[PDB]
Amino acid sequence: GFPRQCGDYTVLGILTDNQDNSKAKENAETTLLRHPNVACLVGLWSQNTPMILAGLRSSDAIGKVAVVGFDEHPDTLAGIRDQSVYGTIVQQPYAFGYRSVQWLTTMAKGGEVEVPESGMIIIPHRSITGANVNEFAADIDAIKSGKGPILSGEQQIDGSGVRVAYITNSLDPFWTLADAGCKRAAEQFGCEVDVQMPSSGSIEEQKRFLESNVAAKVDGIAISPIDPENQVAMINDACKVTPVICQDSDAPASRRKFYLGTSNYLAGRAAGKLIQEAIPEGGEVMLFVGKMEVLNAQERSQGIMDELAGKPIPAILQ
Ligand SMILES: [Ca+2]
Repeated sequence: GFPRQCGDYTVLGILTDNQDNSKAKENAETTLLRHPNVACLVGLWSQNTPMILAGLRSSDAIGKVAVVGFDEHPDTLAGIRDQSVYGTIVQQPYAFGYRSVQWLTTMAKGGEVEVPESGMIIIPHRSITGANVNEFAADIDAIKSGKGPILSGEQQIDGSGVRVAYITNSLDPFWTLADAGCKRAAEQFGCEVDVQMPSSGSIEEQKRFLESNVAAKVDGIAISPIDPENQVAMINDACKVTPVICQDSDAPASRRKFYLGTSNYLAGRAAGKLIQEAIPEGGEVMLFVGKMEVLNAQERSQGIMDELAGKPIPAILQ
């Protein structure tokens, strides 16, 4: 129940808008009006921070309340640059593609990939603030012009003769950065990567990619399954002949070797840290999201509150 005391912070509630932009803006406006002491507004989904800023502008309150968000909507980055948004937490699709190619090429060459018993490798979020937002935009520019960073540093891997496949779940812009990551790793390691995108986002399209990769005898496959419960068989058939890993979305019931993805819970803890840096003295916090029935909204808000409360992480590391 709300309000909830989290250390020196009071989470007043989680306001839902069902992705209606004008309702998201209204929620921000009524929050400012009914809670004159509110200190930070937090947008849990990509659109919420732009509508928080819209509500602050209508209330003449830009800069009077701190703002923290998720993702890199252009209005969110503009707000970071003009200091009305303290920072935002973004995913790293480029590292999804790059590391998938890196780890599949390493296994194809006999090397080992350290994977925990959970079978999950967490690709780190990125925290963007006013202090590093120009470094972020420069990184994105470099990536788009085909000169993205070599995440593997000095580590040499001879991937010539290795052929791997990288299967997305759609033609979303998220996959354009991952595609650049695949091609940068392939150039770095000398391997060949087939980036395969299901144009209409159906499992039947992914099934034909999987069967083509088996017929081509690829050395490894990374896939973001569209409907994991109903793709266990087709993934297992590929696993019989070649290593399959999951990326971005997981099929934990299948024979896939491991999963790499984002931890929305740890992304929430990172946003909790941005809140703490935006208002070190504490105060009232309001969260905003489309709906709370979605898993990533539950994980992001729970991570925020656990971080503000200083909740100790029951963790395994070895
Ligand atoms: Ca600036």
